[PDB]
Formats: sequence, C-alpha cells, structure tokens
Amino acid sequence: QLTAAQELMIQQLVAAQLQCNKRSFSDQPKVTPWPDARQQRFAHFTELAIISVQEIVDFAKQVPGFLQLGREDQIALLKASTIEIMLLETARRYNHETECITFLKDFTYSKDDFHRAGLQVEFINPIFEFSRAMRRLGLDDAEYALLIAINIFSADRPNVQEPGRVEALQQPYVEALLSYTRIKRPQDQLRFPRMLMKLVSLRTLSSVHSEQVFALRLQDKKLPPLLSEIWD
Amino acid sequence: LTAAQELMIQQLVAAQLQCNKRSFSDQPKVTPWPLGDARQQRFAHFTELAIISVQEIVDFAKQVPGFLQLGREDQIALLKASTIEIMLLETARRYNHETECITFLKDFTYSKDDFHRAGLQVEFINPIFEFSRAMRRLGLDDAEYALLIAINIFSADRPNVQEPGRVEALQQPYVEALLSYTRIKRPQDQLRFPRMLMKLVSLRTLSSVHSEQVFALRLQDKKLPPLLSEIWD
Ligand SMILES: CS(=O)(=O)c1cccc(Oc2cccc(-c3ccnc4c(C(F)(F)F)cccc34)c2)c1
Ligand SMILES: CS(=O)(=O)c1cccc(Oc2cccc(-c3ccnc4c(C(F)(F)F)cccc34)c2)c1
Repeated sequence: QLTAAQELMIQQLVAAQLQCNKRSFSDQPKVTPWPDARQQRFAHFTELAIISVQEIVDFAKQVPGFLQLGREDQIALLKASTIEIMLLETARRYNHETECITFLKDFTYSKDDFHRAGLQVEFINPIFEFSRAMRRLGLDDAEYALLIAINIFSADRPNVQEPGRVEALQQPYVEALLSYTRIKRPQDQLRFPRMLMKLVSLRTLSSVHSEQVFALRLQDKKLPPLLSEIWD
Repeated sequence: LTAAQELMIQQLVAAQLQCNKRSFSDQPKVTPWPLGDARQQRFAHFTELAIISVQEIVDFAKQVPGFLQLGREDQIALLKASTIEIMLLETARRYNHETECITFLKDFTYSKDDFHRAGLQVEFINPIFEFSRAMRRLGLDDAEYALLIAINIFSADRPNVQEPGRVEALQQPYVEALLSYTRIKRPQDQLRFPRMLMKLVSLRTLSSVHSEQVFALRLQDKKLPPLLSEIWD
C-alpha cells in the first residue's frame, strides 16, 4: 500500500495539475485570432506556448521539493524541462481518431495547422509520433503528474549547481511511481520502465526543438520575449 | 533468473568478452601516441580507437538474440544512432576513479587533458567524464553493462526505423532480464534499476553534444576517416 505521505504527495500533484488546467479557460478569450496571416498564426502558437509556460511554472512551485532548491537551480531545471513537459501535455491532448490536438479546452489543430503556424515537418512529425506512442501507454493522472515531477528533478540538466540535491528530491517521486504502478497494475511488471523510457524520447525531442528554434532565425521569425528567455 | 534469461545474459557477457579480447590484440596495430603538426597524429590515434569500437559494436549486435531477425535497414539505422551511446557506455566502463583516466584497448590510459590533446572540445570532454563518474556510482558489473547496451540497441524511437514496433518488442526481454538481475543482485536497493535507465536519458543529450563536436570540426575543415564520416555526418 501507499503510505499517507506518498498519497499526500500524489494527490498534490494531481490536484495542482487540475487547477493549472482551469487557468486555460481564463486565457482562451484573450488570444490572437486564427486567420500577414502567416505571422498571426505563428503569434497564435507562441501565445499558446506562453500560456503553457505559465502553467508549468505555477505547477513547479506546487511540487513539494521545488522551493527547497536555490533560485538558479529552479530556473535551470525549468528551462530544460519546459519543452519536455509541453510535449507531454501536447500528447495528452491528442485525439487518435481525428489525429488532431486540442488546446485550451477547445481549439483543435491538425498536423497541417502546425505547419500553417510556421513549424517545420522535421519537428511536427516527431511530436505526433510521440503523441501516438504516449496514448498507447495509457497513463492515468497520477502517472502523468509523477512523470512530470521526476522529469523536473533531473540532475544532469545544464547549469545545475546542486545536482546531488536535485537527485535526492527526485528519489521520493521515483519511489512513489514504483509503488503506484505495482499496486495499480500488478500484472504488468514493465509499466514503470516503459514510462521512464519516454524521458529518453523527450530528451531527443528537446534536441529536435533546439534545431527548430535555430531554423526560425533564417525564416524571418522571432520568439516573443517570454519564449526567447527560455529557448534563445 | 529463468533458464532463458540466464542463457541470454551469458550470451551477452561472452560476446562482450570476445569484443574485449580483440581490443587487447589491436594495441600493436594502432598508430603510436606522440608526446608533446603532432596534433594530427593524436587525432588519428583517437580516430583509430573509434573505428575499432564501431566494428566491435557491429560484431556484438550480431550476437544479440533477435537483432539478426530485424531487416537490414533497421539494423543499420539502430547502429548508426546508438554507436555513439555504446561508445560512451564503454568509455565509462573503462574509467578509473583513482587516476581520473580512461583505459582504452589493453593498457592505454587517457586523462581529460589527453582527450583535449587528441583534438576534442571541452564542451564534449567534460560531460564524458561526468557521465563516467556517474556510471561508477551505480557500480555496474559485466552482465548489467552487457544488458544495458542490448537495451540501448533496441530503442524504437531512432530515426528511419521501418519496424519500430518490432524493435520495441525485442527490447522487452532485455529490460525484463535487467529488472530481475538487479532485484537479485541488490534486493534492498530498489532505485538502482530506475537510475540505470535514466542513464539512457543522459546518453541522448551526450549524443547531441557529440553532433556539435563533429559540427565544430566541419567548421575547422579537419576531417573524419570514411567509416566515421559515414555514421556521423
Ligand atoms: C494552449 S494549452 O492548452 O495551454 C497547451 C497545452 C500543451 C502545450 C501547449 O503549448 C504549445 C502549443 C502549440 C505549440 C507550442 C510550441 C512548442 C514549441 N515550440 C514552439 C515554437 C518554436 F519555439 F518556435 F518552435 C513556436 C510556436 C509554438 C511552439 C506549444 C499549450
Ligand atoms: C579503443 S577501445 O578499447 O576499442 C574503445 C572502448 C570504448 C570506446 C571506444 O571508442 C572511442 C574511443 C576514443 C574516442 C572515440 C570517439 C568518440 C566520439 N567521437 C570521436 C571523434 C569525433 F567524432 F571527432 F568527435 C574523434 C575521435 C574519436 C572519437 C571513441 C573505444
């Protein structure tokens, strides 16, 4: 069984995830209309990304352990994990039958909509393949939330000053997920390793994203201030 | 372990040892290391160590059960991606914590400065030695190393794989076997096994860092030999 402390930890992540979701409804009426129209579609997409950044930041603050780290390590961990979490949340919003992604409650986007918004096929196709691979895993809410917490506290991120501390904070989340997947699905021993394998996939996708932001340079496209401070 | 799992592990361990025995034999074949125009000779020496490692990885993979049942194009594609990663996994294995040096082939030892003298960037060398010392903390033996490499080989998300579903299904028994082996080795250290898989996560970053190292060289117009050029640019 999960202990009282572990359940408290899990319920906190699940509940914080859901409250950050209710802060999608607040932003939706204030977003650039989807159509010079090409730049408006890029802006539209960058604003979605910024809504997601705000959500991620506000989630991290709620994750027990995060505010125990120094400010620089808080920044260093969020800078790396932001794209990985975005893609994870993107995968969760994917509809297998329509093959669209649904952002901010409604607003559905196809592969071609991603393209119309200025993104390249070298980046788009891995996103949709990762989206498809994630649906197949069929992660529940506690699984999703715990994977994100584990993702956040990765010690090998660039510019981490206290990787020993970061590694120690990840431990209880690794342990809770191990205990959870043992109780939830006793007859699937490989669920937990399979979940961790997706972090490997996410590192590759992050590298693919860096290439994509580099390609914006020559396309006469610029990241807005808040995205630029993380990705430029 | 089951009879099937233990035979598997023995197969991998014996392939790994036949690979290492060939590493030993190759020492007198290698261009000497020139001491303190002679940059180029150090770079070719290192280049030769990697060529040796490439064909050793090719030979190991053919011994990994199931790998020859994949189409040849996927075999090629799997190896093209994971070679850099298997090299570093092997580098880490030969890292000496006392001396802060790595032992290639039989007794050729190289420090951080030696890596820089052979023509590699600090951006790349630093992480190699950090991963090596990270690897030493988990205290992996021969079976665990051999299993992690086989797991590394069968990653379904590599570029240009035609049957990723088949690749993911061949990775399964290897993951299985490591989980059982690590639960039998340290029954009280649950978190050793997840930490080993996070190493594959670290290896993906390391791979991108290597693509930059190769890119930096293209910018200085200093070339890789055919075999490494084929795989890396
Ligand atoms: C809107 S939401 O429902 O809150 C949500 C949910 C999940 C993810 C999400 O963020 C998005 C949505 C669409 C695109 C991007 C995005 C990711 C990475 N790069 C981008 C870039 C660039 F850097 F140039 F490559 C430009 C424009 C958008 C992006 C992020 C929003
Ligand atoms: C010698 S051995 O015992 O067979 C052995 C053991 C373990 C690993 C191994 O492979 C090596 C050894 C030394 C260097 C490299 C290497 C890796 C990546 N890039 C390289 C590059 C470049 F591309 F320019 F960046 C140039 C030269 C060498 C390398 C690989 C060999």
